[PDB]
Amino acid sequence: MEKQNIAVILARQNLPLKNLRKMNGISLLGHTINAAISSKCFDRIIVSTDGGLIAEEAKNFGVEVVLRPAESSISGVIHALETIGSNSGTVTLLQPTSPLRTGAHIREAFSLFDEKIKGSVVSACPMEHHPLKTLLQINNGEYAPMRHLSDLEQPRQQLPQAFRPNGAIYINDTASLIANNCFFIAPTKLYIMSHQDSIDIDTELDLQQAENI
Amino acid sequence: MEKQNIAVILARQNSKGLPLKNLRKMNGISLLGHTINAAISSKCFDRIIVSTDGGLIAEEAKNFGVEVVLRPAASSISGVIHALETIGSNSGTVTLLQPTSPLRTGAHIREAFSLFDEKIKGSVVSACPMEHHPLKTLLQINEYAPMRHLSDLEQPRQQLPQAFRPNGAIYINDTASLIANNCFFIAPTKLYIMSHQDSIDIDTELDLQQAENILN
Repeated sequence: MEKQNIAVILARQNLPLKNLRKMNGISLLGHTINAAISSKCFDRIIVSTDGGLIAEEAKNFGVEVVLRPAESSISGVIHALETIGSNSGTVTLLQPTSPLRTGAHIREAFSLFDEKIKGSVVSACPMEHHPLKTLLQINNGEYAPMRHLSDLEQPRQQLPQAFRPNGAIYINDTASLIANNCFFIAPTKLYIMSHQDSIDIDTELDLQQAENI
Repeated sequence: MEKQNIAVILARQNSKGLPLKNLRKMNGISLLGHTINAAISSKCFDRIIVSTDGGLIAEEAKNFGVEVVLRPAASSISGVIHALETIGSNSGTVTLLQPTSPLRTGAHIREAFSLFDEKIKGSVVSACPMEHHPLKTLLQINEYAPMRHLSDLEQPRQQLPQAFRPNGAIYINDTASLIANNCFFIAPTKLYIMSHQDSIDIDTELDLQQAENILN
């Protein structure tokens, strides 16, 4: 079992036919497949779907397809890895819903992965509102500061830089992903992307916004 | 001295960013006016003070029949403290009401007030739900660390506590406490939940049109 760098693009059929909606003539799926290919980072690029329309689009792009029976992201990735029978090397989840995430973004993200430490590399963007400046509802009558009550009045500039995964990229050691059964594996490093490039396609406005960009 | 319920509206005239924002009209009434109206209608205050450094803001304030304190040409706390000292009140309650939250009404204030406890005297702060969950984040610790658990990063919305953030519209506090603590967030801070629309904060032209559109 020689190590292989695998890319997994989960793309379901059922936005109607969201993954096939086109942006400048290329489907959302095709855009992500193109980033994977151009990134030159993968030995194998697999598209896991549940519909021939997606599978057909995947094959047209010269990539492998893993069809899924009847029916969770980690389950899709685990399945895809078992289907191709890979349990060693790296595995990257690239969701079609991040059209602005390019081959270049992938290379930069991958260049941060540490083969020896094996922590996750997750693309993320800056948080408009700082997460320490929030409170959690215990119940209808109690809300606890995220951390210290004093933080709510601290300048964000004076607070730890905070980021949120944007969903475009999740790079992991394959053995560690299979073992922990999750995409975030300590020590996690983040690949920072602009909010513009982190656009998550969900509605029509999104498809309009991303294209314009 | 006798306890007093004070509303302090901090409104500078030369607004950094959107110029003369407080005097900026939103559907006929100035932004300052909307907040003063909320303060008036609330029927919760004994005194309503607009703190400012502009004669035009002061003029608008007086036209709505409220008090004015002129400030010299952690800065919010100092402004409220200055207003309190100016009217000579160090007892009762003090509420900061920013004119940048034109959709926070008198009813919102009234509702916010019913949560304040006179014994424990903790703060009452209006807040709105957070779009991106604060537990699904990481902070640079120079490495990156999860807000709480890495597992949290992979949790669906409704499997995490609901999160909220102060929206800036209301901050209610016991007066002696605010003065002793020199801050707005005090012990047993309770939140008064408001919707996103009602929480809109006016900082840009777009916000302005957005706030108007919402009222229309």
